[PDB]
Amino acid sequence: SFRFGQHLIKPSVVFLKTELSFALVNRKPVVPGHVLVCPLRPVERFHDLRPDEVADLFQTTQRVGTVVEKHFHGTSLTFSMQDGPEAGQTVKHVHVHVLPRKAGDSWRSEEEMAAEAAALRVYFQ
Amino acid sequence: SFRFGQHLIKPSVVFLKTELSFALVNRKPVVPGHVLVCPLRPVERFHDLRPDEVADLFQTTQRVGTVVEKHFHGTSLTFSMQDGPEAGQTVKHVHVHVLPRKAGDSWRSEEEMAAEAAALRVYFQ
Ligand SMILES: Nc1ncnc2c1ncn2[C@@H]1O[C@H](COP(=O)(O)CP(=O)(O)O[P@@](=O)(S)OC[C@H]2O[C@@H](n3cnc4c(N)ncnc43)[C@H](O)[C@@H]2O)[C@@H](O)[C@H]1O
Ligand SMILES: Nc1ncnc2c1ncn2[C@@H]1O[C@H](COP(=O)(O)CP(=O)(O)O[P@@](=O)(S)OC[C@H]2O[C@@H](n3cnc4c(N)ncnc43)[C@H](O)[C@@H]2O)[C@@H](O)[C@H]1O
Repeated sequence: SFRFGQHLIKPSVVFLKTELSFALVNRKPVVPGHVLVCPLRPVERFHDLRPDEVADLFQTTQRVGTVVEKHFHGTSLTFSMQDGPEAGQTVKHVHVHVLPRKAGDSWRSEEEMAAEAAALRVYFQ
Repeated sequence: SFRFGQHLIKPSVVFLKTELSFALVNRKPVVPGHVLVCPLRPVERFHDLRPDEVADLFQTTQRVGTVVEKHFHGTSLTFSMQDGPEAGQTVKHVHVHVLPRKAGDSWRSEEEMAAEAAALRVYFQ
């Protein structure tokens, strides 16, 4: 299961899932700890998600942010939603990019992704 | 009134204000329509705002996003929270940056800011 634009994302890669949201790992992480949080519903633009699915995606992000900046040794994070194609979007889903940051600071197998997912899954126990 | 890091922001510059959030204009907008949304409470890092003040700031942002991409003729927006100094933060407040975008796409007076604020204030009537 798990939708993400035109393609599905395997549970094996999903490390969090809420009532209205779900979080997963990037196949090509800009930096380590790069993880996304997208609404469960596959709406293409922000203003499309209800006001409920707007709290969940961001309350979740909140966690996913603190559970990833931790496990990757960041000292802060950078969040950024690319809404609309003039914004740079390429997957047609609303979704937040959470990246853990380090002072003056990538492709990988499904299996390696399955581990990153598995590792993180633990901080949400 | 209106706190924003070490300094206060004038109402004249605030174009929206909710129960837990407030929105205002930039003195040095990266691009036109650059406007911020910061929690009413002056907490310095994301994970510090309650789960309530996390829904408001982002439900609000939602609007402020659609009321600004509209009035500045954008075809989409770019949202991005700089959380933590390793992220680039410089004002020690949680706060979202909403910028309206246009295809392949600044200092100003309090008064000019007071107008931008005034103009926008109208879409929230
Ligand atoms: N099936 C699938 N499985 C797994 N992944 C998939 C998938 N399908 C698609 N995907 C995957 O899902 C993703 C689709 O997302 P997307 O297409 O919307 C890309 P974006 O939204 O434009 O990116 P950012 O703005 S966040 O990127 C810029 C970030 O770098 C940071 N940054 C860079 N330089 C900085 C600086 N100097 N200072 C501060 N921050 C800086 C910014 O703060 C910002 O957060 C793809 O990765 C795809 O492979
Ligand atoms: N008293 C006061 N009154 C008024 N204003 C005040 C004030 N005090 C402080 N302030 C004001 O309040 C602000 C304090 O905020 P801040 O210090 O946290 C700066 P930041 O968070 O690092 O910025 P962004 O990441 S959003 O910036 C990068 C943005 O550009 C976009 N971008 C750039 N290149 C891009 C590309 N190639 N593709 C997509 N997006 C791109 C990104 O998507 C992103 O949203 C200051 O402006 C200050 O003067």
